[PDB]
Amino acid sequence: ARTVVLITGCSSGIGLHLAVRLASDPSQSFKVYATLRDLKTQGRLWEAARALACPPGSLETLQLDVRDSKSVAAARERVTEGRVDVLVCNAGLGLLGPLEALGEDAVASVLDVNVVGTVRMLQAFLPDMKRRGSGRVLVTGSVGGLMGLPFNDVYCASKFALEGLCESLAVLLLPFGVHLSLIECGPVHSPEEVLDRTDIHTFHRFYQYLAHSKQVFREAAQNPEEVAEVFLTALRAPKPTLRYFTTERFLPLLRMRLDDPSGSNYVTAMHREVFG
Amino acid sequence: ARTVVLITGCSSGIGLHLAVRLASDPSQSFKVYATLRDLKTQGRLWEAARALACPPGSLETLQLDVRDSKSVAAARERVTEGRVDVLVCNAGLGLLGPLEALGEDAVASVLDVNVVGTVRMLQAFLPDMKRRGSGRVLVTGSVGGLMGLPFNDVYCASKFALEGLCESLAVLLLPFGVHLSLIECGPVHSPEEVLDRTDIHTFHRFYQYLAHSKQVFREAAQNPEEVAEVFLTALRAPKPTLRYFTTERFLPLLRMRLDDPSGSNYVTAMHREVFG
Ligand SMILES: C[C@]12CC[C@H]3[C@@H](CC=C4C[C@@H](O)CC[C@@]43C)[C@@H]1CC[C@@H]2O
Ligand SMILES: C[C@]12CC[C@H]3[C@@H](CC=C4C[C@@H](O)CC[C@@]43C)[C@@H]1CC[C@@H]2O
Repeated sequence: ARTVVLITGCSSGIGLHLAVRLASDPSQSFKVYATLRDLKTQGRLWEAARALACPPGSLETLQLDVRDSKSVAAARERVTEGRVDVLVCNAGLGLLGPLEALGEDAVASVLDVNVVGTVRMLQAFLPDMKRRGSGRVLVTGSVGGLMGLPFNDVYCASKFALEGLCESLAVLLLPFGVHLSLIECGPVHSPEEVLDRTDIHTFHRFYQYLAHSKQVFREAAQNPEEVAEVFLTALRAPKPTLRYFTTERFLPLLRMRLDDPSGSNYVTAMHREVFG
Repeated sequence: ARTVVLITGCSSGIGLHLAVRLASDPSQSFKVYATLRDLKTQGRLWEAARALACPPGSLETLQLDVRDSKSVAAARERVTEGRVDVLVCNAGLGLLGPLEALGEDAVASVLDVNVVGTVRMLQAFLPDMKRRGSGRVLVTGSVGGLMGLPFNDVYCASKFALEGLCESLAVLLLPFGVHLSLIECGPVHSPEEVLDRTDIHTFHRFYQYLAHSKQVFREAAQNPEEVAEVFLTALRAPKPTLRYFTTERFLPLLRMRLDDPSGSNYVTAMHREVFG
């Protein structure tokens, strides 16, 4: 009767703010399964549920570790209503660093959670929406998935993954009535050891990089309430595009990339942009 | 004295054709470590070495499984010359199929080999080139890494990975004197069970898809000798761009993607292109 939305990565951030945005929706039109990797981190989801008075039962938490498709099954399974109208693949790890300084493990995890996690979700939830010929899938994307960001190699590698993965799928899903969208956000409100794992020139660059992106964060970070609302623009659109941008800020920079397919104007721009 | 080139995925295909292209180079200017996942599949590399008369010692095979960074170390280690001038990350798995029909394992492997493999390589080989301020890294890319291809979701997911990964890196490597390039190729010279793992409409689409791409392959596949030669255009360029295209064929289609950042013109085009 109500629209059933299942969302991953709800402990904090986009997923949190979105989950309680949907649950407290005044029309009371949404049933929200907020998922989290561990139930113990559900403190902020509930505090924030209370504060926006979500009615009882507009909001349920499940454990869902996307690294593990037996968790994925056990949570599809807890879906009382036996369907999911709206699936929001939000779970995401970042990773910041000189590439030599990253552990092989962390690199593996970021791709497992971000890319393979999302693959597991879809495999679990797609087939049901496909039969039924209705379903909305929304995927938190990033500007890092649209253009390469120094020191965010693997992060970007995993964000691009999702562009390609979603692009491919969408060309197949066109006339199924099943709708997929990426929601592209820009930013959103120990040194010694990195020094161990690399040279001094890189490290100095890393420092330069962080001081730069401190600035952009302060001057350009959005409210997740502003971000969150872009997913309901998408989930209510009668004919949704494959892609939504939370901001136009990075559109001039993306275009430069898009008009120089050799990649190297964009390489120049982004270099001066971050190392002055 | 000679230029030392190390190349992964040499059993067949691009890596093979390239390895013996470099080794038989008439000027005799290259020393080629051809790597393969298993030494037992080295038959075609050698047959083809003989046929292009590579001199003795212009060509050496090592075992290099990129899923495993102890193999990676043990093969850096077999580099007699103690340096690598030119590193070519060529290893690649494809995966074709309805996404529900792929095993979670295969999905994991494709990303491990294609994306994480390449991450391992760089971590092993980058730092040395960075100190030295010289080094050429070349990465076999694909058109699947530039635009989403139905039924190649994970393939694409892994090819986009590499765009982002290489893009990020290149913005950092600009003034190190270390050069990274992607080499973008287009194509290059059991039903029952897929039917088990999915619906009938998808399967019919898969059939439509394969019949289409049969055609494009026949009408558009390049010689790997034509492809192979594009890597030496890159490895000899005094100032290399981040990206080389083996063909212009798919450039009109990429532009449409690039001028419609909502993704959805491209979604329309590629749909009519493959399902008529
Ligand atoms: C790289 C920049 C700083 C870091 C920024 C980036 C824009 C987008 C993101 C993604 C977000 O996850 C955190 C900030 C981060 C990583 C910026 C674009 C221009 C600026 O130089
Ligand atoms: C999707 C298409 C058929 C399959 C083609 C693709 C172009 C590039 C590739 C990558 C290559 O690995 C195999 C063929 C494959 C996968 C084509 C672009 C137009 C055509 O419809």
